[PDB]
Amino acid sequence: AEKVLVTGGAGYIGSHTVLELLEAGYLPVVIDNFHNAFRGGGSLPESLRRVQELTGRSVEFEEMDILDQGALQRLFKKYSFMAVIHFAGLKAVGESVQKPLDYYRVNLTGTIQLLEIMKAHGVKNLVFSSSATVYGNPQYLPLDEAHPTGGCTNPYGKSKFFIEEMIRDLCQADKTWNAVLLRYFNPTGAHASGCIGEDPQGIPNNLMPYVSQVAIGRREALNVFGNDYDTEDGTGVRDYIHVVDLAKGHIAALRKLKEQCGCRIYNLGTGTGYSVLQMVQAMEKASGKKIPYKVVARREGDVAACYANPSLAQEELGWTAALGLDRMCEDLWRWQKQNPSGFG
Amino acid sequence: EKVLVTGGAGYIGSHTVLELLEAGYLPVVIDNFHNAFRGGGSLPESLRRVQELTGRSVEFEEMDILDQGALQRLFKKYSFMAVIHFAGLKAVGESVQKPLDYYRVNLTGTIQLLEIMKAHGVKNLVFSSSATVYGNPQYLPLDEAHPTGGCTNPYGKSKFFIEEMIRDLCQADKTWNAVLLRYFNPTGAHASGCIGEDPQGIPNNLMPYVSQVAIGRREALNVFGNDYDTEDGTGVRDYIHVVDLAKGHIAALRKLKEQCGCRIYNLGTGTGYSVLQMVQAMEKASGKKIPYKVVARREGDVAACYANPSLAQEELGWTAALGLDRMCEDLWRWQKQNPSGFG
Ligand SMILES: NC(=O)c1ccc[n+]([C@@H]2O[C@H](COP(=O)([O-])OP(=O)(O)OC[C@H]3O[C@@H](n4cnc5c(N)ncnc54)[C@H](O)[C@@H]3O)[C@@H](O)[C@H]2O)c1
Ligand SMILES: NC(=O)c1ccc[n+]([C@@H]2O[C@H](COP(=O)([O-])OP(=O)(O)OC[C@H]3O[C@@H](n4cnc5c(N)ncnc54)[C@H](O)[C@@H]3O)[C@@H](O)[C@H]2O)c1
Ligand SMILES: O=C(CCNC(=O)Nc1cc(C2CCC2)on1)Nc1ccncc1
Ligand SMILES: O=C(CCNC(=O)Nc1cc(C2CCC2)on1)Nc1ccncc1
Repeated sequence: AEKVLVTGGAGYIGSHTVLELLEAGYLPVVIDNFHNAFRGGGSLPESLRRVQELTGRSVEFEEMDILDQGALQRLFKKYSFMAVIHFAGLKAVGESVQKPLDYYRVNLTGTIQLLEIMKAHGVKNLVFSSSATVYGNPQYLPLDEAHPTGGCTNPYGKSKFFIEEMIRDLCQADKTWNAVLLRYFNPTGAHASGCIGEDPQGIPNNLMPYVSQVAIGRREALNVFGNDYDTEDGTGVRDYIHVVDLAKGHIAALRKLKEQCGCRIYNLGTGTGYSVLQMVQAMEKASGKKIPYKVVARREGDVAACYANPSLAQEELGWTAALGLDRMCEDLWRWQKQNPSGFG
Repeated sequence: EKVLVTGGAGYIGSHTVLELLEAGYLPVVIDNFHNAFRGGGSLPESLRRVQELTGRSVEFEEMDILDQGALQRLFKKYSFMAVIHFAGLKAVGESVQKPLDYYRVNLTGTIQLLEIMKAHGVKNLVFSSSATVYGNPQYLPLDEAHPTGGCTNPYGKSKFFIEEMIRDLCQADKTWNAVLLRYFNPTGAHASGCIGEDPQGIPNNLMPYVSQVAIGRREALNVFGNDYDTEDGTGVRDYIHVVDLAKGHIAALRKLKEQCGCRIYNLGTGTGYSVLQMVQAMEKASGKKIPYKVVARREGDVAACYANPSLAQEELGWTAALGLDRMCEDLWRWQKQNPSGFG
């Protein structure tokens, strides 16, 4: 066994991770159902067509849904996987509140079925792409891996917590499993080529893609949800990690599995949070554009500040984020300007 | 319209099917026989006997809640008003050994049920939960304000995760009505003696193990600890007569018609019983001596855990009538009439 399955590998973090896997000398097999990825003019998703050009290496790809048991069984019989990196899922928080059953079905049932097939095929090596929203509202900052988990405020976050708990119980029951749960906040930026990046369908949910679309002329003005928080400038402080650093952390996790590590949990991040206005300022600097905004009411449930402590990963995974705020913004801008409408 | 009872061939479900018929509802049961006994015809033996006890028909389909196609066809074939959901895996000790089976049956089965309910406009649910979702007690008796989610095994986690999914569904869609019923250990049996709990592989409470004793199929009960902070030093736990429990599921079903949204109620007698109290009550009911041996505690067991059922009295109009002596008398009658259960 010598392939790495990457579920959801056509998406934002997955496509960057497939690139890093290829550059690191692994042999990926990617599956995706195109729920949130654009089709290319050939078989590959456009993101992965471009990854093949960027790396000079071929991407093995199957269009399939991880909810389809028969397809998943056939996949694991056809390929000999040594590990799985699991990105396939739904991840829009506001959508999760409106459509909880879809989130529980894709995220929970999808992951359970993946685990069941992995077990059946003796593939017991997993990197799970988790979320630091599993810590709930912060009780101390920065959040480290000892901080309590649970008490999530939306179905997305609850789904990620529930999956973590299931994996932890699986590993307790069977000490031959190795699983690395990676917790992080907001992936930002893009591969330095500007050829791939986050390609939101419709009006972006999140700050940075919205700000980039204001800068390019695609959107009127940003809404800033509250400026009366207990933060330096009154706007909320959040944690942003360059997607390339994040992708490299998934490769470091894959290496940790080879140590027969059992169940391990690591935060990934830079260790420093930024306010909404700090991100807007840095995007004006990178883009050379004004980014108008208006301050509106706080959203119910939003906390003043949340950011992660990446010290454990810096020791045990050998991983450090190299790319700071200006690089995140410069790389997002380059993707945006080179691809004003995204992939399509 | 009919009432679907998932897992209705099993212990609590069969008693609830009987109470549905006694209350004037039309039951349809699904079960995969994972943990129930087949009759000599098309019905589970439990349900064949329920038909005799009531004089009424039970409709039954053998199927797995994990089979989406079977569930879709079920909801097209019958017109349901509501669902009472018992189908699941429930042995706490088994869940530690085989967690993925518990998550798959309990989580994926429930999610698929909720999605098919939604797809057919059936938005009224009674979920049979577990008071283990409270975790180790921080105060007693446990009421519905007590913290939840501190669960100590995969079974309890799965029940808590289901509750959270249902709460989020009800938040997203105010037209859903769902009653989540939390309780501890069902015991006893229908007073006919004709139905009860079949022999279990991995019991959650001491009363059958005990019932295997008084009849002579075990030597002595092991008592796990006699040094707890309890009246008599043995652990105090919460036991509800299965007939009272079943009737609480009917009260929950009626509450849905009030367009109650999401509601959560504990069911129980309101008083816990120690191990020695259970042994003494069983000796009284059976007329047999029940030897025991005190052994070390099991790691992680707490001194006492029992629920406050006051809110159910106020909002469901429900109380448990049957105390410990009646639980033991009714268990003993089932055991005497059916020493190996339905088999
Ligand atoms: N983006 C974030 O802010 C963030 C933060 C923390 C964790 N995560 C996690 O990262 C993962 C990837 O996030 P992303 O930002 O790249 O999102 P994304 O939507 O770009 O990528 C997810 C990919 O999964 C695919 N997919 C969805 N459902 C699938 C299914 N049933 N079968 C097969 N493929 C399916 C999508 O088509 C998409 O290409 C998810 O697990 C998410 O929870 C993301
Ligand atoms: N017995 C307890 O200690 C206890 C305590 C609290 C809550 N509960 C809950 O009560 C319910 C019923 O408990 P019970 O004591 O009557 O147990 P039981 O095992 O007698 O009944 C459950 C029934 O579900 C069926 N079933 C299991 N998996 C199924 C599947 N995939 N598809 C269809 N049917 C399936 C079984 O065959 C069985 O007849 C469960 O939801 C459980 O979590 C039980
Ligand atoms: O602007 C938007 C979406 C992007 N806006 C965003 O993420 N802002 C934020 C984020 C936060 C965090 C909570 C405290 C810190 O605080 N402010 N959408 C929109 C704009 C204009 N018209 C309609 C829709
Ligand atoms: O007796 C048995 C099993 C039944 N015994 C039981 O549940 N007792 C208990 C339960 C509790 C609770 C924890 C504190 C309250 O406290 N004691 N098993 C056995 C006997 C002999 N040989 C092998 C196995």
